[PDB]
Amino acid sequence: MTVAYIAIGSNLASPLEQVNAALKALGDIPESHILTVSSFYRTPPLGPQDQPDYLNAAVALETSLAPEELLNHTQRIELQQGRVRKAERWGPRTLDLDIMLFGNEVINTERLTVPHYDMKNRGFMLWPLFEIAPELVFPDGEMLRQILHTRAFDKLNKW
Ligand SMILES: Nc1ncnc2c1ncn2[C@@H]1O[C@H](COP(=O)(O)CP(=O)(O)OP(=O)(O)O)[C@@H](O)[C@H]1O
Ligand SMILES: Nc1nc2nc(SCc3ccc(F)cc3)[nH]c2c(=O)[nH]1
Ligand SMILES: [Ca+2]
Ligand SMILES: [Ca+2]
Ligand SMILES: [Cl-]
Ligand SMILES: [Cl-]
Ligand code: NA
Ligand code: NA
Repeated sequence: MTVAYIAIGSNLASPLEQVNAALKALGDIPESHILTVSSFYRTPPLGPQDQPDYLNAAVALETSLAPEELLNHTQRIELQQGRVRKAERWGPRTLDLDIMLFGNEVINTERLTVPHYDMKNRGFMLWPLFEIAPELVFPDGEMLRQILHTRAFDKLNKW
């Protein structure tokens, strides 16, 4: 068993309803238990800005699944919640489930790259992560508290 940390995002189709449904669905992942859920946060879109604000959260998920098996399940949940791929890079979506961390694992497979490649630059990932895991240390030894103390991230407001 290991603890995975998953980022949640939604900016379409009633984000509060999409995230609450995703949390129920994450509890149905086999060989896995939710440990902790962050507050929900209403965040301005990074990347393309011509889209609605996001509801962002994070979840701690204790699992004995393999990393890619966990990825199968989060992809499934997205697809089952009406996630449709458009050609636009970084367009709006009903649900996004990003594996931020999988224990202390460092993975760069075809389908899966962990830690999430850009999470240490995203307040919408790190603030909810700190709320559920203040003592977190990344695979490379960097402390989550230290990143947030040192680096400028806009203030996050709750939903
Ligand atoms: N840590 C991870 N969590 C989830 N998917 C990941 C992943 N690392 C790689 N992937 C791969 O990422 C592919 C594209 O996912 P998308 O959701 O469209 C990117 P996004 O989440 O919009 O951008 P971002 O990764 O910059 O946040 C997935 O099909 C999956 O194979
Ligand atoms: N607030 C908010 N904005 C979001 N933009 C995306 S697309 C990826 C992306 C692209 C460039 C960048 F610099 C940061 C994130 N996903 C988001 C999310 O979950 N929340
Ligand atoms: Ca994402
Ligand atoms: Ca994603
Ligand atoms: Cl899309
Ligand atoms: Cl979508
Ligand atoms: Na479960
Ligand atoms: Na656009």
